[PDB]
Amino acid sequence: EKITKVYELGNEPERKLWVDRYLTFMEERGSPVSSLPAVGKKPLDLFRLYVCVKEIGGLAQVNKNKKWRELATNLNVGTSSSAASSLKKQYIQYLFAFECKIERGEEPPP
Ligand SMILES: [Cl-]
Ligand SMILES: [Cl-]
Ligand SMILES: [Cl-]
Ligand SMILES: [Zn+2]
Ligand SMILES: [Zn+2]
Ligand SMILES: [Zn+2]
Ligand SMILES: [Zn+2]
Repeated sequence: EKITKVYELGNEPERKLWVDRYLTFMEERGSPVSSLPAVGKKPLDLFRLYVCVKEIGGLAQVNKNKKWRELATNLNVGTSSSAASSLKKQYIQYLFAFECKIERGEEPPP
């Protein structure tokens, strides 16, 4: 489905703003997101994924703590190691540049 779908994957107050802030960043770097990402067949909630990876401490920390399977489970995109590997790939492709830019202070945090 369309990326707009990510607005209804949750009820959080800050979802809409984070999403538009995120989509604006992707457009800015030349990689606009038009379709809602997915892990296999299941829809991927990029907002919740971003927030929880941030809770854990970022990509390197999720790797170190081997939390990809737990996150995939929490996001309902599979419980297998295959689902976990795919989720890590999607995080890298859709969110790591954003994590990196924000951490470096170039992009103010959402
Ligand atoms: Cl921006
Ligand atoms: Cl949360
Ligand atoms: Cl929380
Ligand atoms: Zn907006
Ligand atoms: Zn920007
Ligand atoms: Zn969390
Ligand atoms: Zn949380």
